Amino acid sequence: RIPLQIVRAETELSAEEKAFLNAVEKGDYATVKQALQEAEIYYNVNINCMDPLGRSALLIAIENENLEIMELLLNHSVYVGDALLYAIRKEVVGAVELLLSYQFSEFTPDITPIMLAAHTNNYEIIKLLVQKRVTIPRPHQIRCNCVECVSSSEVDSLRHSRSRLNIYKALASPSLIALSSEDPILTAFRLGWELKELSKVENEFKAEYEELSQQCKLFAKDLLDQARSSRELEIILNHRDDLAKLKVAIKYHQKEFVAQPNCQQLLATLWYDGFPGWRRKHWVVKLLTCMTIGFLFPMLSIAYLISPRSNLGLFIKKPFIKFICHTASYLTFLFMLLLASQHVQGPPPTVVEWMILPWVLGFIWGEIKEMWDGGFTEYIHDWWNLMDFAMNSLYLATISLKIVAYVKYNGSRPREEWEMWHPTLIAEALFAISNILSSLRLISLFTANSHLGPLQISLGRMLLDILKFLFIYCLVLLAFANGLNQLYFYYETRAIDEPNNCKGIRCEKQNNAFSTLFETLQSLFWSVFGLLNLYVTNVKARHEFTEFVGATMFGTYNVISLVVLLNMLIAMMNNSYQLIADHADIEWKFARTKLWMSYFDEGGTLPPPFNIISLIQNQHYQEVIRNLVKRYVAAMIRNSKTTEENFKELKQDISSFRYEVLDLL
Amino acid sequence: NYEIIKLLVQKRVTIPRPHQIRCNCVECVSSSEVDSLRHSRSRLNIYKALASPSLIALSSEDPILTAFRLGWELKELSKVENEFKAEYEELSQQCKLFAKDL
Amino acid sequence: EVIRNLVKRYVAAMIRNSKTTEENFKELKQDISSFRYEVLDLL
Amino acid sequence: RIPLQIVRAETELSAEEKAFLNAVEKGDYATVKQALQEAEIYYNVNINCMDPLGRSALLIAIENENLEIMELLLNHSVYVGDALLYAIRKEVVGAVELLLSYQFSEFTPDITPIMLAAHTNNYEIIKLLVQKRVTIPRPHQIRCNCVECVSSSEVDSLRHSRSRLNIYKALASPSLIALSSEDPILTAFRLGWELKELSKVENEFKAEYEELSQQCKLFAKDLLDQARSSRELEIILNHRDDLAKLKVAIKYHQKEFVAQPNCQQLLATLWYDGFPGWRRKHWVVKLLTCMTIGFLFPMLSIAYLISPRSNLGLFIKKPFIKFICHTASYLTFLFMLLLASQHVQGPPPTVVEWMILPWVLGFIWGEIKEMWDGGFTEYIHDWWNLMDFAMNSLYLATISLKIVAYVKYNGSRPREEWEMWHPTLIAEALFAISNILSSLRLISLFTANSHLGPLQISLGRMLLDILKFLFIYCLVLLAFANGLNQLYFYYETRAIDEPNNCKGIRCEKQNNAFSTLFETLQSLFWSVFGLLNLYVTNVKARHEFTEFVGATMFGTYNVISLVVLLNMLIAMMNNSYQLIADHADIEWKFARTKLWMSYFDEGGTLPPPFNIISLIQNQHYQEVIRNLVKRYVAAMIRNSKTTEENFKELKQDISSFRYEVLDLL
Amino acid sequence: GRMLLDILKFLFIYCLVLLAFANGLNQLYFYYETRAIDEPNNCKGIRCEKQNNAFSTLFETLQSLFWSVFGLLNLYVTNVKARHEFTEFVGATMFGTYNVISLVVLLNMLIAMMNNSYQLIADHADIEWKFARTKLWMSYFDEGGTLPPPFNI
Ligand SMILES: CCCCCCCCCCCCCCCCCCCC(=O)O[C@H](COC(=O)CCCCCCCCCCCCCC)COP(=O)(O)OCCN
Ligand SMILES: CCCCCCCCCCCCCCCCCCCC(=O)O[C@H](COC(=O)CCCCCCCCCCCCCC)COP(=O)(O)OCCN
Ligand SMILES: CCCC/C=C/CCCCCCCC(=O)OC[C@H](CO)OC(=O)CCCCCCC/C=C\CCCCC
Ligand SMILES: CCCC/C=C/CCCCCCCC(=O)OC[C@H](CO)OC(=O)CCCCCCC/C=C\CCCCC
Ligand SMILES: CCCC/C=C/CCCCCCCC(=O)OC[C@H](CO)OC(=O)CCCCCCC/C=C\CCCCC
Ligand SMILES: CC(C)CCC[C@@H](C)[C@H]1CC[C@H]2[C@@H]3CC=C4C[C@@H](OC(=O)CCC(=O)O)CC[C@]4(C)[C@H]3CC[C@]12C
Ligand SMILES: CC(C)CCC[C@@H](C)[C@H]1CC[C@H]2[C@@H]3CC=C4C[C@@H](OC(=O)CCC(=O)O)CC[C@]4(C)[C@H]3CC[C@]12C
Ligand SMILES: Nc1nc2ccc(OC(F)(F)F)cc2s1
Ligand SMILES: Nc1nc2ccc(OC(F)(F)F)cc2s1
Ligand SMILES: [Ca+2]
Ligand SMILES: [Ca+2]
Ligand SMILES: [Zn+2]
Ligand SMILES: [Zn+2]
Ligand SMILES: [Zn+2]
Repeated sequence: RIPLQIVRAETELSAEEKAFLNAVEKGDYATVKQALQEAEIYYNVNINCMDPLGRSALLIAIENENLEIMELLLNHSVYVGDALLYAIRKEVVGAVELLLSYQFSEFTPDITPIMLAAHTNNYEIIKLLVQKRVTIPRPHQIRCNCVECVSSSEVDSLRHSRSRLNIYKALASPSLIALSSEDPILTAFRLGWELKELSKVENEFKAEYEELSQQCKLFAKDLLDQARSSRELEIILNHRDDLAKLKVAIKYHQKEFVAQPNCQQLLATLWYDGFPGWRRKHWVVKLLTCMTIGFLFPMLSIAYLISPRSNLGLFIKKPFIKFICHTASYLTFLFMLLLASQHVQGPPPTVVEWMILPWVLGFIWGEIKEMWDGGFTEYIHDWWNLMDFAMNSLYLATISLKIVAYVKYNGSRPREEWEMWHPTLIAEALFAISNILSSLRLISLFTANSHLGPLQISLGRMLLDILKFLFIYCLVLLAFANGLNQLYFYYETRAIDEPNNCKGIRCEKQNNAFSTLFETLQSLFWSVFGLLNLYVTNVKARHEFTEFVGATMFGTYNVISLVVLLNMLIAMMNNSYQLIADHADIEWKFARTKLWMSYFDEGGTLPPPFNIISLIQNQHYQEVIRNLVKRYVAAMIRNSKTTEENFKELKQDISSFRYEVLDLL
Repeated sequence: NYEIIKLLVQKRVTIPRPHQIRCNCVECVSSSEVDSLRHSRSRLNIYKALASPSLIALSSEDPILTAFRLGWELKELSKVENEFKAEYEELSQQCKLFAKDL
Repeated sequence: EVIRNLVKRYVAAMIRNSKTTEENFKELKQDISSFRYEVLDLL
Repeated sequence: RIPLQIVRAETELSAEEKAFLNAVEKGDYATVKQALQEAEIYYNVNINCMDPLGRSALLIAIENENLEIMELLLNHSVYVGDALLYAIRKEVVGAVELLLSYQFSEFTPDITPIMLAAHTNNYEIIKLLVQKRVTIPRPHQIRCNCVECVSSSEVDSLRHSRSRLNIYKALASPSLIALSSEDPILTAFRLGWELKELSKVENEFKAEYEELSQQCKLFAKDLLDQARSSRELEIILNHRDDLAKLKVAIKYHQKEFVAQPNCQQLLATLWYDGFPGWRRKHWVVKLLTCMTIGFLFPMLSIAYLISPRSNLGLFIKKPFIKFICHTASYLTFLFMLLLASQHVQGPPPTVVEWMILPWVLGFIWGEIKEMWDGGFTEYIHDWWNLMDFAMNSLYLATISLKIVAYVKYNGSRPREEWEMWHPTLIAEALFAISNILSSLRLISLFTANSHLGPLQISLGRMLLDILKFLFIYCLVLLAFANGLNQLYFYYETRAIDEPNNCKGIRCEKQNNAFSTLFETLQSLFWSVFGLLNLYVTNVKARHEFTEFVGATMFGTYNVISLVVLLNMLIAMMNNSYQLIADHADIEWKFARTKLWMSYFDEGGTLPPPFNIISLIQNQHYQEVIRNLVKRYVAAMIRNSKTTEENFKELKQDISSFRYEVLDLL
Repeated sequence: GRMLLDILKFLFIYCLVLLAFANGLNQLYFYYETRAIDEPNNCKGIRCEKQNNAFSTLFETLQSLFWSVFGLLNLYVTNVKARHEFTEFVGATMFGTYNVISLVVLLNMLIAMMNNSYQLIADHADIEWKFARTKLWMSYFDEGGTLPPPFNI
């Protein structure tokens, strides 16, 4: 048998205290009033006694929404400490107004009435508290190093972290931002950004800061959703602290705000400046119009160069037209690259190369102009710039090596006897790599398309899982390469001994697969695709044990890399894709908005190679914001209106009515 | 709500007729240029009203054919209207389900 | 006539399905309080 | 503008009829009574008038659970047609008892009060109706061909199908089976089986019959769940209309009933007859005990043969011991098969073959004994028997060909010059195929294991999707084989012309890949695994267009079969596996129960090759069933107890109370 | 790590299939075993430039069936010097059935299992990781083992 008792004993209530608490719970006003009046004379009942759950009479009255018994207890001067917090958490308006006019706790000591009200996100109570003079402490910098912060962190890390989280929960309240905020949209943007930064910094409590940031983002999107006319939307998006506020939203990665339907509709009307009815057109009509504009891109560029003020001069400044012209220019560049492959050491550039050169110069000039104008952080935040930098550097190296070979060689020697590191060979290799990168650069244009955009977003996301798997794969590969090279480096053979004077795995009969570490890495790589034959694990000597051990290392590597690792990669990608699919549209619309806005600026109008040849505004914004806040508050109250405590309140009301009727009769 | 809809249709009430999906009259382009948000909202509200299963149950000679053609038109609008695509899709699906339930 | 029968049946079925929120509890509290005030005034 | 009017007009209510219906809705008893009394004298209000929703006064009273107004309307003789159906569907006890003591409809004409009550599955109302003399029509056979069935089907298929579904919904009611059923468990078993058969037959309404069958299965499982002692469970499982009822449940594929925890616990206690504490033992102890019993299987078999009544004679009749002995016997058979491969035309059988022969004879004798004892349908329902039949036939063919080669050949001729269809070669090929099948037969033992059982169930399920994909793959394969053979059959070359006198794709240099249809099918098969080289699409003639077209056919086949079809197969399997995973345990426990019960019988005790050398019972069952039904009814009522109409009823009660108080005051 | 359990579970069924087909192929082909001298380069087995004797012995048969999983076993190893076209066809059919099972059926079933298991684990991945990292951190809280090798000796 297990004896069961009370390990942590407490002070039990008396019979009368239990009867009085039961009367308070049942809502019988008459008996509670009689007990309160008798306690003043006889002092037999402690009006501040708790219950087995820790609640006092005032807490019971608050929990039952019994304003009459609550006020009766307040008129008899019961202990009221922290009762305001329970009233605020219960989200009962009568209790807060009753207590505002005047031990164990469920609330941490740093919780204040206004902070708790902001946590509940209850507009009525928050407004009641902000009607007075209340303040919320300002959190320090995310990476602050002042004496107070480090002292509080060292004295009590848990308390300090809890207090910071409570403050940020209060500040991120949509109702508290609706009131007491000059610019709710900008406040939500910057607060969400700061919460995301805190989530990055705070390894723990990461989920809570992430959800607070998401809540701020949704509040900004919902404020934008309350706009009822295009005039209001234009006023909001163009406000300066054009499309200034839209650019600010893009800076803070407010994807839901940017992808809002009305914002996208306005952006689309700006995108198709020339064509008023592009929305309602057939596929063939759109394709023919695009082909015509693309084929006429050089004419539009020349017209802009000569006279910008004409039917053709300013026709290229339209964003969709500019995008078409730039795309057509790049397509012609790629076509010339393809044509460029249809004994002189350092030959002069051909006609195709002479035509290619201005495009390369234009690419370099455009990149450096973007660096000079936009800045450094903006330039780096665009990943494509990395590929653009690689392409430009490879092209510059190609030109340099071509010049070197032109001014250092004159004779015409057959390529068979050229040096391995001859400048022409290196130049051609670099040019071929640049061609690959240039053709691959077309991926970034998938953003412009409805069917290819979200797919590109998804594949981008899956590249992160692929990179994560790359580390473990490379560790395994290096391990087995070390083992195989250690086993086989004794049997290295000269190229002369080979049947065709060819050494390595790129010969018709593969050999010396594991003789050197570099060759071993290549062999293990090519075995992933099955291009390494099994006889490479064989040696001329009759060392059958060595051959078997090498074959077993090779087989274990195959099993791991193919059966285990590749399938695990499929499972990871399969799962990651499923996660991303829900957000694919929002993510795509954000990326497409960035692409569209990149064509709104005056700079960079000409594609290569042609590029080398306040008070009233605030007032309007304030009135629009006031309307938006009213609409949002009404809508969210309606949504919340449209628990066991409700049934408890219903029972309390019925019992109070019953006791009143019974007493009256 | 069938009761309230019936109460209002007991009187002489009308709902404006939406223009063609690819209409190019002066009124449509004028309203689109003056206020695109208001025009799009009004069109969506009208189609939400018309696609109501209760409003099709009353005030419709052939509820099945009305639901068929209204769902088709809503699907076409969903194709044309790049934004608000989800709302037109769900209105079309609602009309299809109403026909199936009839 | 077949369509009339179908519409009657569909309306009845959908009303039944809908019949089979916080505002409901607010309405219940409102009814109870109105009854309480009427009784208190009468007595 | 769209004019909106009432296309299907109706008869509007008068002002007084609307006021009276509003009074009924609000529950004001006094005004409704006054209106009813005034209608008798002045005839100004139609007491049977509908509302805009079609409800009359009685229907409104029923829907609000207002028994007083309901009884008042009944005392004034209002129209009552189909009101009982609305009362039953509302599941209100007072309304049913009120109406039992005494146009458009929401219920089809075939619905009767008892049928609707069974549909609601409400025990109180069903009991109230069964207290009288009520009957439900008996549905005909699933494949009945009488005159009435075909006449009703041809006259009105919709009405007939609806009536049949309504009848089966009534009969499959757990409450209606709890009452009015001699044996609820057997009734649920056979009714679920019949509903599953109807679901197969009825292509439409398949989902409804499937869910009715599942509901019956769950009712049987829940009745078994109410057992409170091992005596009750034994009485239930052993009842005969041992473990008779468990065998009946297995026959009707009642997987949830068989897999119930207490049933599995009892079966486990029967399974480990010899070892009382096998449940609590270490892995090493269990493994050592299994190895010992398995190594001693011949001793146990001989002991059973000599004296069945001894410590060793009857030790093999225990189910787990018998399973271990049979498994060890099969393992030794496979070990001898492996050993059997460590110039005489038709040689005499070796020592290993002489040892193998009695095992084969034992397998054949055991199969024919199972066929003779169990029956034909039971023999066929076991899929493994198909593989057993194939193994036995291949072994018999092997023995026959060995005999033929022994009695038709005496000389010792080298195998190089033997005929292609020499009896010894065919015998060896058949024996090798039999060895493959025999070793593969061990899959069926995965059921016995906790970790391998559910996995085998899942792979079995995935074999159905693989078979489904097999049809489309074979269609594609046949199509492309026809095309490639048509293109290439002109360039067929003789084997002499080949470099090594080898023709076909199994040569070191593959050739004639598509010369014949049979060879083309094999080539397309082996290209799935990449074993067909690309040069087989080349011909000696300089027909570069023909070669290119053949290479394009081959490439399109590769793209389809590998990129498209194989990935689609992965998606199907991936999805099917996810479906099965939830039911994997129940399915596995059913299969393991079948395996365990197969070792409960006296017949087949000896493994190969040693096999070739009532009123009181019903009363007890009835009392146990009565207790189970009481417990199940109480439990399901509790579960149901633990909608907008509830709030409507609350408002109705409050308003009725308010009107009564106001009238009294 | 979690997916390694599903891989181990699949290992048993794969090994059963592999052993079955190795027994069958070795039984069929062990009559045509040839000496290493008869080979073109005095090399016997599947690790030669021209593969041979793929199924002559059980050990070699197991290795051949293993390497066919990665496609490194050529199809001509199912050919014999004698003109026993029926034997060659039966051996090629055993080899093809093994390929179909192990690659089309078993490998895809393994992908489905891993795919499902990964989805199960993903929810608990963080808690599980933090437990493991806590164990790693606590292993460095003790005085013993402060010096890493070779300074610990
Ligand atoms: C010694 C001999 C060597 C011989 C080598 C010969 C072959 C060379 C060919 C190498 C191939 C490189 C492949 C790069 C292709 C990148 C394609 C990614 C496209 C994609 O779906 O994701 C987008 C990637 O954009 C991006 O982030 C930018 C994409 C490119 C970034 C990386 C640049 C690749 C090239 C780097 C140098 C290579 C030199 C070659 C030697 C989305 O992402 P998002 O930008 O919208 O992100 C959002 C906010 N973060
Ligand atoms: C001309 C030359 C030819 C040369 C050929 C050489 C190679 C021959 C080798 C062929 C390989 C056959 C593979 C069969 C393996 C079946 C394994 C299935 C195991 C599995 O997971 O599913 C179980 C299958 O049981 C079952 O349903 C029974 C499994 C076996 C049924 C099919 C029998 C296979 C053999 C048929 C004849 C083959 C002759 C070979 C020429 C579960 O299912 P469950 O029973 O619990 O179901 C429950 C109620 N339905
Ligand atoms: C990330 C860490 C993962 C750890 C996983 C480890 C698994 C290692 C297994 C290495 C398994 C490596 C097996 C292997 O080298 O043969 C080749 C060697 C040399 O020719 O031959 C032998 O080792 C002799 C035995 C041949 C039978 C191989 C048994 C096959 C077992 C599993 C195959 C699985 C295939 C799946 C379809
Ligand atoms: C079930 C029905 C499914 C229908 C699907 C049809 C797709 C058919 C495509 C056939 C695609 C067949 C392409 C093909 O024979 O080359 C080989 C031929 C002959 O040597 O060469 C050529 O045809 C010349 C063009 C070579 C470029 C091939 C372009 C590749 C296009 C797609 C490859 C996809 C690979 C995926 C990673
Ligand atoms: C775990 C148990 C699973 C049981 C599954 C069994 C399936 C066994 C099928 C064996 C299928 C084995 C087919 C096969 O040996 O050819 C090779 C043989 C010998 O060269 O050639 C022939 O058998 C002659 C017929 C060639 C046509 C093959 C038909 C292809 C059928 C299915 C291919 C599926 C590929 C999927 C993309
Ligand atoms: C696919 C193979 C044959 C290579 C062909 C190279 C190019 C000819 C293709 C590859 C990607 C294509 C681009 C993919 C993305 C788009 C977006 C597309 O924009 C739209 O979808 C219209 C709506 C809009 O953007 O306003 C304009 C065509 C374009 C540039 C495509 C132009 C033709 C491109 C460059
Ligand atoms: C796996 C490779 C190396 C082939 C080896 C062949 C056999 C030696 C293996 C293959 C499958 C194994 C069987 C798989 C299933 C079981 C169930 C197992 O039963 C239990 O799990 C104990 C609990 C119980 O069944 O009561 C008894 C061992 C046995 C027969 C195993 C015995 C050993 C077997 C036959
Ligand atoms: N260095 C480079 N900057 C750019 C910007 C746009 C572009 O067109 C494309 F179609 F590739 F996206 C090509 C390039 S290359
Ligand atoms: N023809 C055959 N009937 C049976 C029944 C059980 C058995 O043991 C195994 F371990 F394979 F399941 C083998 C066989 S073979
Ligand atoms: Ca750039
Ligand atoms: Ca059997
Ligand atoms: Zn600080
Ligand atoms: Zn118009
Ligand atoms: Zn009949």
